[PDB]
Amino acid sequence: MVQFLQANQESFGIMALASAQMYSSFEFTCPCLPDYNYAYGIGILIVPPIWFFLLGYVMNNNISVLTEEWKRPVGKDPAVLRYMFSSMTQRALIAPAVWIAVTLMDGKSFLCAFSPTADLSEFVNESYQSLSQKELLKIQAKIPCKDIFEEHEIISREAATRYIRCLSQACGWTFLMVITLVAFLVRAIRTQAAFLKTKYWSHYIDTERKLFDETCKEHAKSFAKVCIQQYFE
Amino acid sequence: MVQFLQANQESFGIMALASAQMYSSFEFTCPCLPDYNYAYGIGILIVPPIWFFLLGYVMNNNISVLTEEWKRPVGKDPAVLRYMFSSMTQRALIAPAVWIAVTLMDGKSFLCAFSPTADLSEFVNESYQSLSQKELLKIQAKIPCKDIFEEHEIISREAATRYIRCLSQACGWTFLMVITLVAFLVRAIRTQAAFLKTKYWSHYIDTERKLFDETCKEHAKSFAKVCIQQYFE
Amino acid sequence: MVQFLQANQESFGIMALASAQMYSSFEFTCPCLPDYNYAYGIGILIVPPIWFFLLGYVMNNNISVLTEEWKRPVGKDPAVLRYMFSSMTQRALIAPAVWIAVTLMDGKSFLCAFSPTADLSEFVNESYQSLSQKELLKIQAKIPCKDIFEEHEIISREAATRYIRCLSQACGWTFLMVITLVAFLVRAIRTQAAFLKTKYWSHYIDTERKLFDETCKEHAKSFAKVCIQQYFE
Amino acid sequence: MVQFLQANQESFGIMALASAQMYSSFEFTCPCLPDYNYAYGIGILIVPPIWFFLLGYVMNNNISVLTEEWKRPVGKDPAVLRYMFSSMTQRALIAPAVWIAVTLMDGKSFLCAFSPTADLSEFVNESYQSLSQKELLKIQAKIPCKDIFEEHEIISREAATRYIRCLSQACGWTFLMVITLVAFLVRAIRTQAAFLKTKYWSHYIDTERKLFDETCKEHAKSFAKVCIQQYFE
Amino acid sequence: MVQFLQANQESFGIMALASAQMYSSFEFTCPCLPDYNYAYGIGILIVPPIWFFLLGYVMNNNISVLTEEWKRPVGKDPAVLRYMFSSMTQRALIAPAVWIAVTLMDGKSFLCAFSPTADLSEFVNESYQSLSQKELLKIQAKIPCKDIFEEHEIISREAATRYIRCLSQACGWTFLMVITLVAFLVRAIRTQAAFLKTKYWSHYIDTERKLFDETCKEHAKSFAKVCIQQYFE
Amino acid sequence: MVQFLQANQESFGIMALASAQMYSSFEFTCPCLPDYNYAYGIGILIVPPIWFFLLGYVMNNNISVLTEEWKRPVGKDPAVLRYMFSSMTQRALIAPAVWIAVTLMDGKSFLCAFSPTADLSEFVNESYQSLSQKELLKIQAKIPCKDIFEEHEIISREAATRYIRCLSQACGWTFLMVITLVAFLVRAIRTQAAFLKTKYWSHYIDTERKLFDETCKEHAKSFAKVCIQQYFE
Amino acid sequence: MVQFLQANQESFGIMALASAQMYSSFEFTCPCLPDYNYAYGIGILIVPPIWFFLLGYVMNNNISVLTEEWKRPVGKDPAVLRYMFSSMTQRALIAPAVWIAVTLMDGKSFLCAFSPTADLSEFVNESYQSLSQKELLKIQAKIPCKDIFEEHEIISREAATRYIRCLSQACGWTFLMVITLVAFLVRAIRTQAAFLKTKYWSHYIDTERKLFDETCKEHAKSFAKVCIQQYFE
Ligand SMILES: *[C@@H]1O[C@H](CO)[C@@H](O)[C@H](O)[C@H]1NC(C)=O
Ligand SMILES: *[C@@H]1O[C@H](CO)[C@@H](O)[C@H](O)[C@H]1NC(C)=O
Ligand SMILES: *[C@@H]1O[C@H](CO)[C@@H](O)[C@H](O)[C@H]1NC(C)=O
Ligand SMILES: *[C@@H]1O[C@H](CO)[C@@H](O)[C@H](O)[C@H]1NC(C)=O
Ligand SMILES: *[C@@H]1O[C@H](CO)[C@@H](O)[C@H](O)[C@H]1NC(C)=O
Ligand SMILES: *[C@@H]1O[C@H](CO)[C@@H](O)[C@H](O)[C@H]1NC(C)=O
Ligand SMILES: *[C@@H]1O[C@H](CO)[C@@H](O)[C@H](O)[C@H]1NC(C)=O
Repeated sequence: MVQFLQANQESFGIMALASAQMYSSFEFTCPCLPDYNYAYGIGILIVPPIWFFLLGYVMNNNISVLTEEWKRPVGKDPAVLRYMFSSMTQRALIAPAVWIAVTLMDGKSFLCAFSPTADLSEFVNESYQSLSQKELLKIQAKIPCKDIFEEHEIISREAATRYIRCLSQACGWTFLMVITLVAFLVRAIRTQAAFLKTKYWSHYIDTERKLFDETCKEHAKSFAKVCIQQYFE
Repeated sequence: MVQFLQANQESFGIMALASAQMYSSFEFTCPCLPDYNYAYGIGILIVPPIWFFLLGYVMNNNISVLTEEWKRPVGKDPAVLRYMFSSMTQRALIAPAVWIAVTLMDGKSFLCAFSPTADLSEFVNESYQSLSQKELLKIQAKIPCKDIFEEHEIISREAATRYIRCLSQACGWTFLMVITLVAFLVRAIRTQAAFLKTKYWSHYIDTERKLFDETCKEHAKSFAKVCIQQYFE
Repeated sequence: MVQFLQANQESFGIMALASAQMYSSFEFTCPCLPDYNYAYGIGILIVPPIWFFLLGYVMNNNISVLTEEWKRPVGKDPAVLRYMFSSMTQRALIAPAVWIAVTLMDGKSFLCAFSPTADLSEFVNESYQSLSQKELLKIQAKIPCKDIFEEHEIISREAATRYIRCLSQACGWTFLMVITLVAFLVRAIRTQAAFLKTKYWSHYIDTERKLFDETCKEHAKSFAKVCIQQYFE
Repeated sequence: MVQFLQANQESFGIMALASAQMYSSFEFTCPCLPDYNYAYGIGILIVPPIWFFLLGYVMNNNISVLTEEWKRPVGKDPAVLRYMFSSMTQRALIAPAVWIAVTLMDGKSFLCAFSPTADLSEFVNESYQSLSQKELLKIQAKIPCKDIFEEHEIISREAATRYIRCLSQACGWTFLMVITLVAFLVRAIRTQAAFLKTKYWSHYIDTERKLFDETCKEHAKSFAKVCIQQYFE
Repeated sequence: MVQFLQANQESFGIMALASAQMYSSFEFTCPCLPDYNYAYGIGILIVPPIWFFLLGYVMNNNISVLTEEWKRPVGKDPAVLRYMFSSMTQRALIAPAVWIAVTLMDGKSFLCAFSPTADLSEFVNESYQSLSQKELLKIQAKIPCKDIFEEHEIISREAATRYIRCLSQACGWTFLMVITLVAFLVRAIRTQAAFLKTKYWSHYIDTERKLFDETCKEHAKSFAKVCIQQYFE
Repeated sequence: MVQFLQANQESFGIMALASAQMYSSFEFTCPCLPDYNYAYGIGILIVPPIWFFLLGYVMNNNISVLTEEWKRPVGKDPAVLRYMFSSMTQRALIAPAVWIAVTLMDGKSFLCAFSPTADLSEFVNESYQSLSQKELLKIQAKIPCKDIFEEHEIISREAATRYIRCLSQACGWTFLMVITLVAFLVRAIRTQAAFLKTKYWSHYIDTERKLFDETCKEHAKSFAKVCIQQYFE
Repeated sequence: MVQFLQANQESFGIMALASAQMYSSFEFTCPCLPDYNYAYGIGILIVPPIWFFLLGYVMNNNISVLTEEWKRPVGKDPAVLRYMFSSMTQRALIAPAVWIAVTLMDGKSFLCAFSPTADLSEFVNESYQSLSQKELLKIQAKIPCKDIFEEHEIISREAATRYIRCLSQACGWTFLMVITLVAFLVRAIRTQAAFLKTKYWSHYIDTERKLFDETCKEHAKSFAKVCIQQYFE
C-alpha cells in the first residue's frame, strides 16, 4: 500500500500500480482440492495478465486509426502503422509483466498449483514413509490451507510452505532478470524516420482539434449574441 | 482503501471509485435462512447496479435536453440525440459493471446465494452420507455464517467456503474478459459527423452562458454605481 | 473514513460527507429496555435528519432576503421567491436523505427499534416455545446488547441479528431506489425565466459588493495618505 | 480524527476542529468517588467552554480598539462598537457550543456526574433490593470505572451505562436543536449601516498599513543605496 | 498525532506543535523509587520548558543585533531594544506553556512525583490501616508502575491513579485559565511609536539585503561574460 | 513506510526509495534447509542489486547514443563518452548499495546464510555439548524459522538470533562507512571540459526537439485550416 | 512517524528528520553477552553520528572548491575558506547531535551498554545478596533481553530497566541543555566581510552557470535550425 502510493508519487506507465494494488487487494483462495489446485493456480497466473493486455490495448486512444488503416486496401503510412502498433504493444506489456512478477515473488499461486504433484519426501514423517501416492495427493493438496490441513502427524506444513515459496521466489527473480536483459538489448538496438512521421501526425491531430474547437467557439458566439438580445428584453 | 485513493490520484470516470468504496464500506450480512439466502444474494448482486445505472443517468447535466427533444413532435438533430444518448448510456454503464466485478471477485454474494442448493457431497462427512436433503438445506444454509454454523461433525465449513469462492472468482474473471472483449470490439468499430455537431452545440452552450453572465455583470454595474452614490453620502 | 475522504476529493453538496462522518463517529447505544427501545430507535432515525434540514436552511446566506420579501406587503419577484426558496429546499434535503440511507444500510436503529415487538418464533428454542409474550418482551429487548443478552439457552442472538439487519438493508435499498426515481423524474420535468432572473440578481449582488469595497478602498486611501504625513514626521 | 481532517479540508470557523480534536485527545478520567464525581463531571462540562470563550476573545486582533473606545469619554462610532463587539462575541461562541455538543453526545461527563445520585432500581439485583442508599452511593459511584467496579452480583454495569448514555445523547440532541433554532431566528431577524461603516474602517486600516509599509520601503531604499556604495568599495 | 497535523494545517507559532509532538513521542518512565520519584517528576515538568525557552531564544534571527546594542556604550533605539526584546520573549514563551499544559492534562508527571508523599488513607485496605509510613513510602512509590506494583492486597492502584490524575487535570485547567486571563489583560493594555520604528528598521534590512544581492548579481555578470568568451573558444 | 514517504518528500536519486520499499514489501522466507540456506541468503544478497544495476542502466534515456558511438569506427567526443558513461554508471550504483545496506542492517539474509555453518558453542546446552556436527547442521539450520525450531532443550533460538543479527549490523555499518569514505574521496578528487561539452550537447538535443515540435505544429496548422473549411460546410 | 512528517511540513536542515526516522526504523538488538554488550552499546552511540558527519560533508556541493584551494600554494580568499569551511561544518553537525539526543532519550543503548557493570544491589533479591560478581555479570547481561532473562527469582528486570532508562533520559536532557547553551553563545558572539565576499562568489557562480546554459542554448539553436531543413525535406 504505502509502496504503491510512493511509486505513484514518483511517477507524478500508470497501470503498473493498478495491477500491483489489485493483486494486493485480491482474496486469493486456493480451493485445496486435488482436481482443481493446478487449474486455479495456473489460472490466477495466466488469465489476469491476458486481461491486462487487452485492457492496455483498448484504453489506448489510437486503436481506432489502426483498425481504419488495417481495413482499407491502401490508406491515406506504408510502415508507421507497424511502428505505432509496436509502440502501443510495448506500452501494453508492462502490466502483465508486473502482475506475473508480483504473483511469483509472493509464492501463493505456485504453492497452490504445484502442491499436490511435487515430491516432498524429506518433509513427510518417517512413519508414513510408505503409502500410496494417491493418498498423499489428497493430503498435500491441503497444504496451502492453514485451517484445513489436519495431518501434522504426517507432514510439516510450514517447512514445505517455505520450500515451495523459495522456489517461487527464485523463479520470479530469474524472470525479472530475463525481462531486464531483453529490455536492455531492445533499447540498445532500436527505425528512425517513422518516429518523426508519427510526431508529425500527432501534432497534426492536436492542431486540428484546437482549430476546430476555436472555430466552433467563434461561430457559436454570433448566434449567442444574436439570441441574447431578447434575453435582455 | 489505499487502492481506491491511488486510483483517484491516477484519475486526477469517477463513480467507479465511489462504487468500489461503497462496496468495501458495506456490512454484508447473509441472513443464513433457507427461504431467503437466494433472495438476499441475488438482490445484493442485481439491485445496486440498477440503482447505480439510474444515478449515472440523473447526474448527467444534459438529460433535460434529451427529454425536451423526445417530447416535441419535431425539435429545433435528427440523429445526434441518438449519439448523445448513447454516449451518456455508455458513461453510465461503468459503475454497475465495476460493482458486479467487485462483488464477484469477493465471493460473498455467490456464497450466500448458492449455498443451500448446491451439491457438496465430497465435503459432507461420510457418517451422514445418507439423510434427507431437506435437512441438508437448513444445514448448508448456515455455511456463510461463521458464528452460527454448529455442525463441524457433518460438513467442513472452510472447504466448502473456499470451493464456492473459487467458483465465484472464476465467474468474475470470465465476466471481466467478456466485457473487455466487447469494449475492444466497440472501440474497433465505432458515426462521425454527429460527434462534430455535438461539439458545436456544446461550444454554443458554453459561449451562450459566458456571454449571458458577462452581460448580466455589465448591466448590473450601472445600477450598482447609481445606488452606491448615496452609499458614500 | 477512507471513503468519506475519497468522496471529498471527488467533490474538490458538502454536508453529505459531514452527515456520513458524524454517523460513523457516533456512539450508538441501544438502551435495551422494553419501554424505550422503540423510542430510541425511531429517535435516532427521525431527529438527526430534522436537525440537518434546519442546519441546511440556516447555513444558506440568502434566507434573509426570503424573509424580507415574505414580510413586506409587496416587495421590490412575484414568483422567483418560489424558485429560489425551492432551490434552497432541494439543496437542503440532501443531508437528511444521506443520514437515513446510511442508518438504514447499517441495521442498528432498525434492530434497536423492532427487536421487542417483532415475532421471532423460528429462532426461539423449542423448549420455551410456550411462554407469556411479556417475558419474551424483556428477553428480546436485550438482543442488540451483546454484553447483556444472557439467554443463549432460549434465543440465538446472532441469527435474529442477521435477520433484522437484512430486513433493514432491504428497506434501505428500496428507499434509495425510490429517491433515485423521484430525482430522475424531477430532473426530467423541471420554470425557465425565473432562473435567468435569479442569475441577474446574483450578478447584481456581486457587482454591488465589489463596487462598494472598491469605493471604500479608494475613499479611505485619501485619509490614510493625509494622516501618514505626520507618521513620517 | 479522519472526520476532523475532512472538516478542515471542507473549511479550506477554525477553532471548532481545535475543540473537537482536543476533546478526542483528552484523557477523561472519572475519579469514581462519591464526594467528587459530580464536581469532576460538571467541571469537564463547564470549565473548558469558558476557557474557549476567553481564548476566542483574545485571539481576535481588534479587541484592542474595543478597549480603547470603551476607555475614552467620547472617542473618535456611537454604535458600531456594539456591532463589532457583538460580531466578535458571536464568532467566539462557536467553540464552547461545539465542546458541549461533543461532550454530551459521548455520555462520559454525564455518566461520571449523575452516577451516584440517580435512581437505578430496575438494574440493582433483587437480592439487595433493600439496603441503605449510602452504600449504594459508594457502589454506583464506581460505575463509570470498569477496572474498579467489583459488584457484578449487585448491579449490571453495562445496562446502567447504556441507560445514562442514552439520556446524555438525548440531552445533546435537544441542545443541538435549540441552538439551531436560535441561529435560524437570529439570521432571519438581523442594523444595516453599521456593517458598511465597519467595512469602511476595515478598508481604512488595510490601506493605512499598506501605505505605511510601502513608504518605509521607499524611504529605507535611499539609506540602503547610500551605504551600499562603500559595500562595493 | 492526527490533532497535531490538523493544527499544523490550520497554521498553514510553530514550535507549539513541535513541543506537543515531542511530548507524545517521549518514553515517560517513572523510576518508581522513593528517593527519585519526586526528582524525576519535577524534572520532566521543569527542565524541558527551560530548554524550549532557550531554543526559542536562539532560533530568532535578530538576537545578534540585540547583543550588539547591549554591548556598545551608546549604539546607533533608546528603547525599541526593549520592545523587540520583549516581543521576542513573548514569542518564546509559547512552547514552555504548551509543554506544561500538555504534561499536566495527562497526569503522568504529577502521578510520578506526588505518589510517595501524598496521603491515600481511603484507598489503603483496612487490614493494613496501621503500619509505619516508611513502608507505605516504598509501597506507594510503585503505584505509577503497572508491571511492578504487587500489593493489590493493600492498595487499589487504579483508584489512586484516577484520583491523582484528576488532581493533575484540575491543576492544568486552572493553569490554562490563568494564562488566558493574563494574555487577555496584556492584549487589552499594551508603546506605539516603537512598533513603527521597528517596522522601519525591518524594511531597511530587507531592502539592504535585496539591493546587495542584486548588485552582486550585476557586478558578477560582467566577469561571467568576460570569462565565457574563452568558454566558447 | 512513513520513512520512505518522508524521504520522497525531501527529494521533492529516486530509485533509492523504490529499492527500500521493495525490500520492506518482500516476503523474506528462509528455506531452513542445510543444503539451501547459504544459497538463499547469498542470493537475496547478490541478485537483487545486480538486477537493480541493470534496471538503472536501461531506464537512462541516453544509453542508445552510447551504443551508437561504441558501434561506429569513428563517430561524429573522443572522450566525453567515457564521461557520460561513467556518470550514468555512478547514477546507477545507488540502488544496489541501498539494497545491500538495508538488507544488512536487518540481519535476515545473514542469519539465513551463516546459521548452519557458524559455531555456536556457548549457546548449545551443556547436555548436548558432544554430538556430531552433522546433526547440529540440521538443528541450527532451523534457527531462523520460528515455527519450525523445536529444540529449545538444545539451543536458545533467541540468543543466537541476536548474536548473528548484531554481527550483520556491524558489517552493515562498516560497509556504510567504507562507501561514504570512497564517495568523499571521489568528490574530493574529480576532467573539466568534458562536462561543458556534454552540457552543450544536452542543450543541443533540447533545442532540436523543441524546434522540431514547433515546426511540426506550424506546418500541420496549414493542413488543418485547409481541411476545416469543409468542416464548417 | 507522525512527528517526523510534521517536522518536515514545518520545514517546508533536512538531514535531521532523516536521522530521526532512520533511528525509529532501526532494529536495535542488544547481543546480551557480557563480552560484547558494552561494545554494541557504545558502537550504536558513536559510529552512526560519525557516518552522519561524513555524509553531511560529502553531500555539500562546494567541498570540491575547498579541496582545490587547500591544494594550491596560493589560490585565486586568504580567509573566506575558513568561513565557508566552518559554515559547512556547522551545517554538518546537526544530524549527529540529533542522533545522539534521540538515542539517549530512548534509553536503549545506555541500557545495553551499562547493564553488566553497573551496581544494582537494591534490585537483586535478598536471598542471592551474596554471590560472585562474575555470575551477576552473566545474569545482568541478559537484562535488556526480555525473551532471554529467566531469573525473575533474582532480579526484577522491569525495575532495573526503568532505573537505567531514567539515567539515560537525564543524561540526554543535560546534553540537550549544554548544546543549546553553546549554540546561544555562538550566535551571540559571531567575521563580517567574509560573509559578503562569499555572497559575491555565490552570485558569481550562479550568473556564470546561467550565462553558460543560455549561450549553449543560443549557439545550438543555429545548428538545430540548419539540420532541421532536411528534416522537413
Ligand atoms: C511421526 O509419527 C509418529 C507416530 O506415527 C509420531 O510419534 C512422531 O512424532 C512423528 N514425527 C514427525 C516428525 O512428524
Ligand atoms: C464423521 O462423523 C464421526 C462421528 O459421526 C466423527 O467421529 C468423524 O470425526 C467425522 N469425520 C469428519 C471428517 O467430519
Ligand atoms: C433448548 O433448551 C434445551 C434445554 O432447555 C437445551 O438442552 C438445548 O440445547 C436448547 N436448544 C437450543 C437450540 O437453544
Ligand atoms: C442476585 O444475587 C444472587 C445472590 O445474592 C445471585 O445468585 C443472582 O445471580 C443475582 N442476580 C443478578 C441479576 O445479579
Ligand atoms: C484487605 O485484606 C484482607 C486480608 O488481609 C483481604 O481478604 C481483603 O480482600 C482486603 N481488602 C481490600 C479491599 O483490599
Ligand atoms: C539442558 O538439558 C537438560 C536435559 O537434557 C535440561 O534439563 C536443561 O534445562 C537444559 N538447559 C538448557 C540451558 O537448555
Ligand atoms: C527471593 O528468593 C526467594 C527464594 O530464593 C523467593 O521465595 C522470593 O520470592 C524472592 N524475592 C524476590 C523479591 O525476588
